[PDB]
Amino acid sequence: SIKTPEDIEKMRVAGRLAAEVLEMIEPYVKPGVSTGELDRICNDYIVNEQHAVSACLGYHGYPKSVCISINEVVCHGIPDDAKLLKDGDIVNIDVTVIKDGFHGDTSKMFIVGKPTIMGERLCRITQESLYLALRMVKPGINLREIGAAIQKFVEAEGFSVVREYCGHGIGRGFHEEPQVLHYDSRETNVVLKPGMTFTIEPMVNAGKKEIRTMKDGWTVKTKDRSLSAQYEHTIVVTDNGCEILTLRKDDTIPAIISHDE
Ligand SMILES: [Mn+2]
Ligand SMILES: [Mn+2]
Ligand code: NA
Repeated sequence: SIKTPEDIEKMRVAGRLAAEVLEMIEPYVKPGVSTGELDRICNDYIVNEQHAVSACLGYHGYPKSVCISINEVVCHGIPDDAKLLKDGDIVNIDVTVIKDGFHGDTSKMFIVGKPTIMGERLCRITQESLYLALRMVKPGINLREIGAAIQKFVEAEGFSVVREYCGHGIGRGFHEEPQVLHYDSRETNVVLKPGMTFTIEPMVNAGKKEIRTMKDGWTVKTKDRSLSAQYEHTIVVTDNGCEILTLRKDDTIPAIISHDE
């Protein structure tokens, strides 16, 4: 799927909105706030201000507008009014918006209250793994290299990479081809071409890689109950690199990454 100059522009709009939801919610992510209220804030904003729609809601029956995962929760945490954030917590807020027919998908970690050493480190190393992978993207390279480089980096830090979930192609469809694994796999055989749009979203655990799913059909936790973090960005392969469509002001990497010169 090679997006056209116009479709790419739409992806920029959808990606920007997704990223802006994360920038907007930051001030609300504090101790004592419930994940349920954070969700309502994000939804009212997406609908009433961005004039877009959450792609998560209803997707395979997902009940909320955004996914919020805390500490040992790996992904797909469901916003709840009874779940309050507290100091030391590391929280992922996963956002997916649909606008003008195109999707914008992204997520980041938030450290609540006073940070713990492992909390700050895990999140930091996880973002560094995403950035390292991003700096690699450019026409010609094979997706298998990006996944191999992520796993290599993360494991040398003494952490592990989650296997059950992966990045994905994205466009008029929420999840399109190809699959973007965050570890080395002999199945990956894709040569990036300019115009391609997909996501990179590594999930990293402080302990072992195994993840156990809960009895609600969604919530995934680490088997050993160790902390797990994830960061996600949607990108578009440019002629000499890539462009991050969901870049935020707090990101410390440039929107456009060039390689030719
Ligand atoms: Mn995604
Ligand atoms: Mn996502
Ligand atoms: Na987590």
